[PDB]
Amino acid sequence: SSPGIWQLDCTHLEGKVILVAVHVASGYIEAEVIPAETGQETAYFLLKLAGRWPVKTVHTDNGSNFTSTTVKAACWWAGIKQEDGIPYNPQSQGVIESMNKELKKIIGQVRDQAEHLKTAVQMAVFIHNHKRKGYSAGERIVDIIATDIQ
Amino acid sequence: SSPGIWQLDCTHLEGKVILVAVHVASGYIEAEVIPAETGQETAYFLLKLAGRWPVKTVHTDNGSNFTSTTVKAACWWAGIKQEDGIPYNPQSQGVIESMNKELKKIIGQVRDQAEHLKTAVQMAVFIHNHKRKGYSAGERIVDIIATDIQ
Ligand SMILES: O=C(O)CC[C@@H]1COc2c(ccc(/C=C3\c4ccccc4C[C@@H]3O)c2C(=O)O)O1
Ligand SMILES: O=C(O)CC[C@@H]1COc2c(ccc(/C=C3\c4ccccc4C[C@@H]3O)c2C(=O)O)O1
Repeated sequence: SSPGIWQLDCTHLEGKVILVAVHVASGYIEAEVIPAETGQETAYFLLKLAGRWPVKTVHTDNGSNFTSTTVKAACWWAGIKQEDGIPYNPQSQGVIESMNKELKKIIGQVRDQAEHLKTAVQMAVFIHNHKRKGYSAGERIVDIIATDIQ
Repeated sequence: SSPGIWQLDCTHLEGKVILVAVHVASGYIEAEVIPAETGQETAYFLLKLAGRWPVKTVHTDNGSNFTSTTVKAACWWAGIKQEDGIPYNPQSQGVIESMNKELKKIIGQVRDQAEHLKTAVQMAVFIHNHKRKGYSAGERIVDIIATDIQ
């Protein structure tokens, strides 16, 4: 349902993979650094996400993760409708690509404050979700989900 | 504030450390498997948590994490009031110990479905946060925070 729809997004930095889930209706994200995007990594990430937020539907980031039996197993396990990420709405791509740009910008802005990329990525998550644009993504996801629960 | 209060909790399984943050007012948790509880691990965990939920106050799980300059640095970074976890209210201990028991029980119930402990721990997180007792911890945290935002 709109409150339960998430989009996977994979971006690259420093020869490494940043896996992002975006809560579509709010722009709230969770993200992780992984060595490579595998079915297993994506599956584990989805499990973590769905344990933390009511994930009804995941638009996978690519066909490999859509196809991956490990990813399907995690979606099955976590009660997630695994969908493709075909941007039937073309604005989806631009929104995602812009977020990736923004996230990389923030990572660069914090990069020196931490030895490791994964720390910088979580700093970026924090900054992204708290950023007032004046509600934050964090406030929006909670509000959206709360309204839905009620 | 009651919606922003979290409690760190560290428990052990299979020669490994499960670090748990409990949202006190709701019972919602996030958790991770780490090799050992270090200041660095705790700091990184807190950063992740605070990027994801509005963490105003963290009651640390022990004095080492309370003392840790790395943990203080993360709390500073993430805007978290780092507090002790002294159970001035004695019911806190029993609540925490019971949750640890429950979490271990769930981990045991899923342990065979996954090769790795960390997967089983995230399964347990999922099960704990979705469990209806009939609202779930997941529903409660969102509601609490939503009410507060309003
Ligand atoms: O073992 C794992 O899971 C990863 C452990 C990570 C390792 O990276 C780090 C870590 C813990 C700390 C740091 C350093 C800082 C840090 C960490 C969190 C919040 C603010 C700050 C400010 C300060 O710079 C780093 C790092 O320097 O990147 O814990
Ligand atoms: O490397 C990292 O950061 C994450 C690594 C994780 C850890 O191991 C795993 C993994 C990915 C998958 C699994 C297996 C399963 C799994 C995982 C999630 C949800 C349901 C299931 C059902 C199925 O059993 C395991 C595992 O067997 O535990 O990737």
